[PDB]
Amino acid sequence: QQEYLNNNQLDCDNTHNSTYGNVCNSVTSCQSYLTFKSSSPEYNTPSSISYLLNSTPSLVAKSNNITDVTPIITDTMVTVPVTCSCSGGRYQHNATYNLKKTGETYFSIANNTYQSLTTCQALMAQNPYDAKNLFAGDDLHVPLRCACPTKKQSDAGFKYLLTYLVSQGESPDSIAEIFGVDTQSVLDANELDSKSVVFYFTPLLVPLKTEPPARLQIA
Ligand SMILES: CC(=O)N[C@@H]1[C@@H](O)[C@H](O[C@@H]2O[C@H](CO)[C@@H](O[C@@H]3O[C@H](CO)[C@@H](O[C@@H]4O[C@H](CO)[C@@H](O[C@@H]5O[C@H](CO)[C@@H](O[C@@H]6O[C@H](CO)[C@@H](O[C@@H]7O[C@H](CO)[C@@H](O[C@@H]8O[C@H](CO)[C@@H](O)[C@H](O)[C@H]8NC(C)=O)[C@H](O)[C@H]7NC(C)=O)[C@H](O)[C@H]6NC(C)=O)[C@H](O)[C@H]5NC(C)=O)[C@H](O)[C@H]4NC(C)=O)[C@H](O)[C@H]3NC(C)=O)[C@H](O)[C@H]2NC(C)=O)[C@@H](CO)O[C@H]1O
Ligand SMILES: *[C@@H]1O[C@H](CO)[C@@H](O[C@@H]2O[C@H](CO)[C@@H](O[C@@H]3O[C@H](CO)[C@@H](O)[C@H](O)[C@@H]3O)[C@H](O)[C@H]2NC(C)=O)[C@H](O)[C@H]1NC(C)=O
Ligand SMILES: *[C@@H]1O[C@H](CO[C@@H]2O[C@@H](C)[C@@H](O)[C@@H](O)[C@@H]2O)[C@@H](O[C@@H]2O[C@H](CO)[C@@H](O)[C@H](O)[C@H]2NC(C)=O)[C@H](O)[C@H]1NC(C)=O
Ligand SMILES: *[C@@H]1O[C@H](CO)[C@@H](O[C@@H]2O[C@H](CO)[C@@H](O)[C@H](O)[C@H]2NC(C)=O)[C@H](O)[C@H]1NC(C)=O
Ligand SMILES: *[C@@H]1O[C@H](CO)[C@@H](O[C@@H]2O[C@H](CO)[C@@H](O)[C@H](O)[C@H]2NC(C)=O)[C@H](O)[C@H]1NC(C)=O
Repeated sequence: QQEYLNNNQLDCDNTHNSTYGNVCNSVTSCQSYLTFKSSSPEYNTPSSISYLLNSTPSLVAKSNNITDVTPIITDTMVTVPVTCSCSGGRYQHNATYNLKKTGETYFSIANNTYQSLTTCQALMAQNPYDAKNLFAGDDLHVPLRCACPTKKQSDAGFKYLLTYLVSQGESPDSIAEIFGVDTQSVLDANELDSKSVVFYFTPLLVPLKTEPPARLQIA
């Protein structure tokens, strides 16, 4: 189980424990998965998606049953296999990002470009620049949110945890349907309960008993 972000990442003055990333409460490394909505014209191929998220064009390719140069239709959610490793007491997958234009912010990079796969808190915590002091050409360490299954999750038969990008209209029940798991199991992984509220544009952990489906459909 990991703590749920609970929209604490939309206010870059918030300092909650969860905004700095998932907590290293299990094995030191593991295979994990991210999700990412294809965006044209900059991030709609395996090369550019894996360049942004620091994966590999063929892992993206095999994970979605496409070729490593297949253009992905805009707004399609694709799975991105990434190595998750403990770092300073946090689970993360290290990636790098050059600011393309002066005017981008830690929040715009976190919520817009990376689609809430990281937080401005984690970006600020792991980069030297002050928030109001960013210029085109600055090179940022990007800690992407991932986690490794706990011994309790591994005992229940979960091999991977997946970071899911929640869209408007979904529920822990409809998301768990995509991956064929108990709606409960999704609530455990994010330390939620039956009455808990799940916001869109906020990443959610999904425990997987097998590899994710090649094509995620209705979200
Ligand atoms: C039948 C049934 O029951 N079904 C169930 C379903 O209903 C259920 O589905 C759920 O239903 C829920 C109920 O409807 C629903 O909940 C709602 O969810 C909404 C979406 O999350 C949510 O709306 C939220 O609300 C929040 C809270 O208020 C809002 O948050 C605010 O957002 C603002 C922007 O939008 C934020 O602001 C920005 O802040 C950042 C950082 O602080 C700031 O960035 C800085 O900017 C400055 C200025 O520019 C930068 O400075 C510049 O820097 C550059 C670069 O160097 C310099 O060059 C430059 O000079 C310099 N300028 C200057 C002047 O100096 C600086 O760098 C930046 N800093 C950094 C670090 O980057 C921005 O500027 C700010 N922007 C602005 C415009 O001000 C603000 O912080 C933030 N507030 C807080 C407190 O966080 C959200 O916006 C809002 N979002 C939207 C989209 O509306 C609702 O509130 C929820 N409602 C309720 C009731 O809870 C669920 O979503 C829904 N889920 C789903 C999946 O649908 C399901 C699930 O349970 O279950 C079914 O069963
Ligand atoms: C978090 O990032 C999301 C996107 O990842 C931001 O949501 C996007 O917000 C804009 C406007 O705020 C939405 O529309 C845009 O503006 C106009 C009006 O619709 C339109 O002409 C443009 O094409 C553009 O889409 C946009 O649809 C919306 N994206 C999604 C997926 O809903 C969001 O503002 C960011 N911030 C927060 C605090 O959530
Ligand atoms: C941030 O949280 C971690 C662990 O996450 C939480 O831990 C529990 C307190 C509970 O809220 C769980 O649901 C969360 O997952 C904190 O580390 C733990 O600290 C406690 C208390 O000292 C200790 O018993 C645990 O063994 C620690 N676990 C781990 C994995 O380190 C951590 O201290 C918090 N950090 C900050 C800065 O708030
Ligand atoms: C992607 O999707 C499925 C496996 O998930 C494969 O579907 C086959 O598609 C070919 C045409 O490309 C058909 O001739 C086969 O009959 C299909 N088989 C089934 C069982 O549906 C497909 O091969 C995969 N890979 C691609 C398109 O490269
Ligand atoms: C992932 O990146 C972080 C930084 O974003 C690395 O953490 C640094 O680790 C070195 C030694 O390994 C320390 O001297 C630095 O102070 C650390 N910085 C921060 C901000 O934590 C981490 O090592 C990287 N992990 C991997 C696996 O590459």
